[PDB]
Amino acid sequence: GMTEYKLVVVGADGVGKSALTIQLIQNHFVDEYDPTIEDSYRKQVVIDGETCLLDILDTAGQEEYSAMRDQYMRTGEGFLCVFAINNTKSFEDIHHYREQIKRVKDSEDVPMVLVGNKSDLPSRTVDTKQAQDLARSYGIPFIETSAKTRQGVDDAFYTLVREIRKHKEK
Ligand SMILES: C[C@H](Oc1ccnc(-c2noc([C@@]3(C)CCCc4sc(N)c(C#N)c43)n2)n1)[C@@H]1CCC[N@H+]1C
Ligand SMILES: Nc1nc2c(ncn2[C@@H]2O[C@H](COP(=O)(O)OP(=O)(O)O)[C@@H](O)[C@H]2O)c(=O)[nH]1
Ligand SMILES: [Mg+2]
Repeated sequence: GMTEYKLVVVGADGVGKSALTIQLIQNHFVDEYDPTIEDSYRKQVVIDGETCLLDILDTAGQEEYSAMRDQYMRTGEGFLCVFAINNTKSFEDIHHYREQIKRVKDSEDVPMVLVGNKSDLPSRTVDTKQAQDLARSYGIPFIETSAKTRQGVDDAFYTLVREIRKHKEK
């Protein structure tokens, strides 16, 4: 049967979670998508020759640590932790998102990719080296993306699928 991969996109308001998700789903840059909409979206894709079904949860809205929200996030098999390369605060938030993922998955080994979005913009404030080194501290991949130009979009989601596969095979 066709394997389905449940991917969750997390990170600060405004980093481009929805834009990245919609590039994957629609193959179009959407520069405006209601920042409060949290929803999931499926797409069939071929990854290393295997046709699979991606189910992407684009997170949004208020921070809340209820049993219900934990349960919803726990359905994710892998997580994209997204910051914007022109927003230092969004990068400094990453460790909090990673810590909450570890907690809800009750695992130190959750499939995860660090994503530096908005790579098309010249106003960089987070060095690539610092981001690469954070990914190295966590032992996870780092992908540079632009939802505007589609740079890195497949790389981010497909790498996360590969990380889920690796984890399932252990
Ligand atoms: C960086 C923070 O800000 C925000 C703002 C919005 N969201 C968060 C946030 N952290 O983790 C999560 C997710 C969605 C991630 C996946 C796993 C779980 S499990 C659960 N219950 C979740 C929730 N709500 C989450 N989201 N953090 C700073 C610093 C602390 C206070 N704050 C001002
Ligand atoms: N230049 C540029 N703008 C982006 C990119 N991704 C998102 N944006 C803009 O960043 C803002 C927030 O994007 P959005 O997808 O709503 O982020 P979310 O809150 O993380 O879902 C909007 O003004 C988008 O047009 C990108 O890669 N490049
Ligand atoms: Mg959004």
